[PDB]
Amino acid sequence: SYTLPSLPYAYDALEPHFDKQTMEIHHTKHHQTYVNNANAALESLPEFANLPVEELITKLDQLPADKKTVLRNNAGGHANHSLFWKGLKKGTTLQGDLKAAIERDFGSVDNFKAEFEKAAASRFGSGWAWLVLKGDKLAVVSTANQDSPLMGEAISGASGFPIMGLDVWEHAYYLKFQNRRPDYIKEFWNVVNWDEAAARFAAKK
Amino acid sequence: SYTLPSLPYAYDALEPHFDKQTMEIHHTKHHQTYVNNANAALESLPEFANLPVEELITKLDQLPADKKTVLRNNAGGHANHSLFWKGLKKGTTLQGDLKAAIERDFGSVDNFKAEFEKAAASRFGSGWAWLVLKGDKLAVVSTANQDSPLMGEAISGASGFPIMGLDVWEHAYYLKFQNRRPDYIKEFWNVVNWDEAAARFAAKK
Ligand SMILES: [Mn+2]
Ligand SMILES: [Mn+2]
Repeated sequence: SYTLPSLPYAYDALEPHFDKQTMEIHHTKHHQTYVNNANAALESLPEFANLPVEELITKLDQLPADKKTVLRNNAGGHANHSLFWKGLKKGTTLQGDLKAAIERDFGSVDNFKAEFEKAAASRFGSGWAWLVLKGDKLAVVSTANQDSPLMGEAISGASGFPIMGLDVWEHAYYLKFQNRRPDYIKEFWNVVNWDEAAARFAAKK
Repeated sequence: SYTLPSLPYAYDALEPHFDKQTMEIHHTKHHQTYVNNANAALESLPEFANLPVEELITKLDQLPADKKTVLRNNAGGHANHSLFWKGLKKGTTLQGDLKAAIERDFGSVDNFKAEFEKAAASRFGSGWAWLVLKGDKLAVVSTANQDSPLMGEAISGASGFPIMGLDVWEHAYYLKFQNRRPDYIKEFWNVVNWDEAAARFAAKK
């Protein structure tokens, strides 16, 4: 069965950038609910119930048609938030191979940040902004709702291995930022965990 | 040229049910942005800028490819929010006819409420729940993002003339209700404008 993962830090660990009230609600209510809904949907499907969630979401086309959507949404949500929590940490520095890759692919760190900010800002409605690796190269893309690039292009409109991502559902920012998503996106730069992104970049799948 | 309509009441006129902080931000920031972005996109389309917004979103398939998404989203947003403001008011009572296409399609007020709450709660990500008039037949439907049943099935997954509707984008309910959308949905019952809904049940068109 899926379970809500413990966070790697306290709910106030990302202050003063992401707010503690949101962190706590986002984890204990939003994320918990994706877990609960996915488990409920997987009760009747013992062949799928047991796989890591990162695997289940690559196999959505194999599910019964009447289970496709509920698991796309909820196993997607469980996958994405699990990555998100581990992908946030204060005090990290972009450096090494990842940094060199960003500069190579976007020309500069500032162009990369610009391109991610725009992708994050223009995702209309609920969704995610991602840094993804595919074919030796970095790119920035966004997905709808809880879709992940790991689900493939047919389903998500995106593809590749996520290196890092930012939740742009309004629940992730409305308490402190209201409508000002670009402010929330700039604050992300203060808390994106570059050590974990590097580790994913080395691993590459 | 679209004009942001003024609200039919003060920001606090829906208290204690819908919060005044949200009424103000929702109108002066979110609605303002939709108007702006539809207006900007319509500047090169004097052919279409003349139509009422509610007629424009019926014609999305007649726009020039690179215009369809921007106007779907933003003309949809302007249309939906304009209806939303007029469709909110305290102190009204469902009665009279607005009960006359129901129980060949619903069977009681409480049944209809239960169907409406289902659609509102089940809408995954951003969108809207609607009471629509489909020829002869009320029905409950929901749409994604700023889609409207007025855009048709092919585009919105929905159809019918909107009688009334609830905004379930998180911005509409987060500051007061956070993740508790069902508590927000319960409150909508206390502010849904049955007089305006009844009047529309007359706009049949
Ligand atoms: Mn989230
Ligand atoms: Mn809204």
